[PDB]
Amino acid sequence: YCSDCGADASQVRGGYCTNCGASADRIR
Repeated sequence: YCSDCGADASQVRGGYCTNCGASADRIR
């Protein structure tokens, strides 16, 4: 999941969360 907004990990692309724009390292 994204620690910043809660989105599912499958929504990360190009180094960012595609919902909130968090950097890839905010994914856990």
